[PDB]
Amino acid sequence: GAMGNVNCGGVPCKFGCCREDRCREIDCD
Repeated sequence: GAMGNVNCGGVPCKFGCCREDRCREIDCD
């Protein structure tokens, strides 16, 4: 039932790596 998503304080990002207040979906484990 739960979306299972995530959010970053710097930016809204359902899934990915959040760095420097920026979510990047690439070149990240």
